Amino acid sequence: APTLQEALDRKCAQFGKESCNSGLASYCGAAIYARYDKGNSSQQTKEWRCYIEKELDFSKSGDGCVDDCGSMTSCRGSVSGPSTSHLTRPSELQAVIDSDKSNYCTDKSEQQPSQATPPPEIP
Repeated sequence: APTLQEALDRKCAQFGKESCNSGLASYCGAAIYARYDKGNSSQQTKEWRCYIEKELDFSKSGDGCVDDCGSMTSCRGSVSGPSTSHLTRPSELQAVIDSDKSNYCTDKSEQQPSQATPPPEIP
């Protein structure tokens, strides 16, 4: 993974497609992503879970990702309705965040790099 959030997607590939390996048709050949968002209806409140693209909504801005450092950054892909094809491993996602932060972490170059990078403060 090039960035910390993708190491999450990678963590996600290890749980998600693990379920796929167990027979879960959903993750089977699916694109699974790490999204700190809501799960199933009864499984609300955002926690790091593994959501296959099936379950995310890219019409939702994913203010539940993590940037290169473990801070929740904004990137399109978030649970619109109750997510079914998902794995709540918030301990494990935030773990590779914590861990792979050694593989990617900036001193907060302002999360969500949409180019330009204008200083959000006037001295």
